[PDB]
Amino acid sequence: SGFRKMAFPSGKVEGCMVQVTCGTTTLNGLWLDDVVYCPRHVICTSEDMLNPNYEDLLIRKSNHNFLVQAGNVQLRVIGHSMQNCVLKLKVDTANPKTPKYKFVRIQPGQTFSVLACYNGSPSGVYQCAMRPNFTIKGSFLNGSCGSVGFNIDYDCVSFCYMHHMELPTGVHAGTDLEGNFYGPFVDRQTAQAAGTDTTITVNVLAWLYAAVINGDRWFLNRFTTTLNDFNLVAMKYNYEPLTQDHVDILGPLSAQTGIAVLDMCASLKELLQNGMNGRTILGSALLEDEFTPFDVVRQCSGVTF
Amino acid sequence: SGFRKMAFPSGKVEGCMVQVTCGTTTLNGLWLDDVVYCPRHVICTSEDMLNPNYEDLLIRKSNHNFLVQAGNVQLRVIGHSMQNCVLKLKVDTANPKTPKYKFVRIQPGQTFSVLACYNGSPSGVYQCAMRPNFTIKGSFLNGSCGSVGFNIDYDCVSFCYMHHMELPTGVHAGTDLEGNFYGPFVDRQTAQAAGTDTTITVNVLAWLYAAVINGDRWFLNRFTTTLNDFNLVAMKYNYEPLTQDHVDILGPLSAQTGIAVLDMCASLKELLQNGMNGRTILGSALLEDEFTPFDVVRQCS
Ligand SMILES: O=C(Cn1ccnc1)NC[C@@]1(C(=O)Nc2cncc3ccccc23)CCOc2ccc(Cl)cc21
Ligand SMILES: O=C(Cn1ccnc1)NC[C@@]1(C(=O)Nc2cncc3ccccc23)CCOc2ccc(Cl)cc21
Repeated sequence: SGFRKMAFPSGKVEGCMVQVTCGTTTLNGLWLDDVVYCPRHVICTSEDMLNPNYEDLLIRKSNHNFLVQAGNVQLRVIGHSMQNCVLKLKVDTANPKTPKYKFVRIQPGQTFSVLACYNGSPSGVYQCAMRPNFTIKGSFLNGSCGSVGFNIDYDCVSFCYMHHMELPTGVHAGTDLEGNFYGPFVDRQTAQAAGTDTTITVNVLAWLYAAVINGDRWFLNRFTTTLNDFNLVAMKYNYEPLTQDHVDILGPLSAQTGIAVLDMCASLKELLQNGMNGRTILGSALLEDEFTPFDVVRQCSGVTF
Repeated sequence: SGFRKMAFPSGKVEGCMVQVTCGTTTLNGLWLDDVVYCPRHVICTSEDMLNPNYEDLLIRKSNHNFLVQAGNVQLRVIGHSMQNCVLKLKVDTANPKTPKYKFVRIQPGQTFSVLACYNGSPSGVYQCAMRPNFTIKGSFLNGSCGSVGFNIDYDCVSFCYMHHMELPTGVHAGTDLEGNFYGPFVDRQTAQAAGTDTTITVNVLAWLYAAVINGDRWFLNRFTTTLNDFNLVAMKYNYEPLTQDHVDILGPLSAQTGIAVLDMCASLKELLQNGMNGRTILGSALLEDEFTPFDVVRQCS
């Protein structure tokens, strides 16, 4: 029993974290095989950040300008190239701790674990979700750039996020490992604002299923709803639309608990229109949307890595 | 900016997780140097869970009855001894991945990371607090026994908890790494109940300071309170008494934010009386008590 916000074990990623220094800026890099990946803004000064020409800044750099440190060992940079907003530093040594890995771009609503690092050293691991407005509500201080987001499938690490910046509201923006930003963000010191966020409906439903698996049934009701009536109500509360794909993905949880997805949707509709009325679900007074249906099945069935 | 429930990176502990089998029971063990630590109840059968005589059961066991598996390698058990409720299996190989470590017994309100494991394999990492009733609100299924709780100080792992059982309310009980249970629990299936739990007041105050550091000030008020008046109000909401030790520990956060501890105590009294009125504090509609003052300083600065 119990339901916690749980991250993947971070060991496979910790063995890849390195420190990247360029001039006065120090941030984190991901060392996989003979390449260190890091945010390209490591080459910027405070003036350069205002309006940077990264191709122009990078051409002026030499390999010896990038100081890469893996633990207490300095790695030798033998090449450098840029792929979108990520800098790739070719090093003379393949990381012996390189796990089986893939670079995957995730969709909003998908969750992943973040290994927050400072000076190439892992300091914490937390689970979060790619918000529908493409930001992540992370916990990051200055020096955390280059910290990565990942998932684990069997013994394979799928790297899905690299931290680049903090927006004025305290939310975070970053790229996939190919340097493509999530959301309409750019890596420049300029006015940028996160769009109005919405609730990840499929994830709230999955978390309501987790609550039922744990014995919390007070919110269940006798009613069902159509997918269109649920979406009409959901749109009014800034909830993401629920698609037939989401209904299908919730199939196993629906079969395990005996509560049809549209039956759970009618519970969610009442929760939105009436509130919790002083009650809680899994120790929360708010509807939690950072557990996907896969996270719920994985936690409630004990899948290992 | 931002405030998350954050666990320590689990890598140093993952390299210590092994699978321990004794008869038909399989659970997790912690392999440090040449010793595998695990709950002693791994030696129990169906007839031995109500009133086990562990000394009697262990004397009947031989080293070859304990099957220890580290990845796809079977370790050879060369000795066995019991220390309180933990079984120590001496093995013929020192764990090459043994980090710098210590065994530390924690106090209620203290937080730690849990690496939940099944069959010696890590499945997830989450953050916990030792509740004032000495239980932990974990997420554990059958087979998670032997999963450990820890903190990291620089490169040193402090092991503070080993999972032993789930109580009828779904909360969890276990021991330190010396086998001493936290709370009045025993490793028997005899009727056991967690005492009425209370809110870790010092941790709620620390989290209110984290909210102020992050720009959330709506709950602040112009009032202060005496320590005794705060405690008289706090007990009525099943909050733990706040001691002078707790006030002292909150000193650095008080200095950083400019809000005296008793001033923050009056904000907490107001929140308990009014509720949140549709507002949240750090994305939460409830007062969070699983961040210590040390966690807040570490995460924020
Ligand atoms: O690492 C540097 C260098 N640097 C040296 C001292 N100050 C900054 N700069 C990255 C920066 C950013 O936002 N990153 C940070 C990440 N996470 C949390 C943060 C908390 C506090 C302050 C910065 C944070 C600074 C602000 O301007 C921008 C704008 C765009 C981009 Cl892509 C990046 C940044
Ligand atoms: O593995 C054995 C079952 N066994 C058979 C044969 N020999 C032993 N026992 C562990 C047990 C316990 O509580 N563990 C579990 C831990 N975490 C989550 C759980 C979720 C579901 C079910 C069990 C859980 C079972 C219940 O009775 C007790 C009583 C005391 C103790 Cl210390 C241990 C246990």
